[PDB]
Amino acid sequence: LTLHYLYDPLCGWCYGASPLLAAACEVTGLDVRLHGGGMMTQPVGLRHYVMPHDLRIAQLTGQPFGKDYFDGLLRDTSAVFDSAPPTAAVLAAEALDGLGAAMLARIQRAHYVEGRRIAERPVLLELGAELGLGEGFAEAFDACSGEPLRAHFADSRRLMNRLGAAGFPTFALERDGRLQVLDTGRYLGQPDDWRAFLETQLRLA
Repeated sequence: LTLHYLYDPLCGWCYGASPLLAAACEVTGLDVRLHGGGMMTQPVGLRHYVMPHDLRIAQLTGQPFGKDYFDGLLRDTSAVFDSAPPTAAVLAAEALDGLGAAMLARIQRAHYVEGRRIAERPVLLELGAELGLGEGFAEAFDACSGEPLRAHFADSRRLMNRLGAAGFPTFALERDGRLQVLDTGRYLGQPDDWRAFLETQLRLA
């Protein structure tokens, strides 16, 4: 069994689903694969699209949003919402240390809690160093940011296309060569339910 997670670092609902990714990573015998879709590949001006979503996301999922995000990053004219650099950082952490999911969560925290500029290479390198990747992360990030990122987006977008998925987050469970899109909305805010659902699917197999 493989859980496929179609995400984007700058998708607020994916941040709402961060507890579901974490709980899925705890399911013995479940493989989890990340697929970054390249949603925003917009300078802050951009804010009307996000902030009303965010407090709704918070009230449904309990996920936290920091004052430095609400009154800092979202008020920074020079902030750039670009999905490509943070996705390359996820790819690099997975390539270098198998820490893609941990890097995604750390990146979302840097954005939504700490108000940091996750489109910026020094910010991403600092997150990698916080996770113990300082030896090799800079060069892996630079390698991943070129053609590998482009090939990754293409793969993710055709997968999403083949599933009819309108957007992110999308979770799809693979069993014996079959693919089933899961009802992620039913599980937002219920990570213990989600873990048990995945355990129950393993038992039913």
